[PDB]
Amino acid sequence: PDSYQKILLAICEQAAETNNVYKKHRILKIYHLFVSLLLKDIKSGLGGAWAFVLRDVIYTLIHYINQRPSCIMDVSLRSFSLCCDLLSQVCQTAVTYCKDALENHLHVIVGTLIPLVYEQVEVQKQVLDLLKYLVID
Repeated sequence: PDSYQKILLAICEQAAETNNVYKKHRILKIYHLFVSLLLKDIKSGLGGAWAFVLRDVIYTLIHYINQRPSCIMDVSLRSFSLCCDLLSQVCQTAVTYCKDALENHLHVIVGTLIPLVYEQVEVQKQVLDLLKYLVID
């Protein structure tokens, strides 16, 4: 069960050690692929480590969203959109397969998502869609 923690820690270290926008975008794409693969095997669970992996992923995405340059480039916009899509997919999978998964993390997610609406239209649309799924739906 600790293998998932080791891989997540390694990806976090590789993301943090570099500062290039292209390398960061590539690492975020690899992280998105790994998270999607992990969610593709949610029927049987990750050996009892689903809660910790879910918390680590959502907190990593929240931290990535919180820190960002004031000027958004094309690669930065693509990375932000990929992070938002990954967060939305994670939230949908967790809600669908675990009713009480978000009972301890909904507040921080909403608190992070509220300031995001004051941004470019496309990411505003994604943030509103995620908020509607989390609350209205």
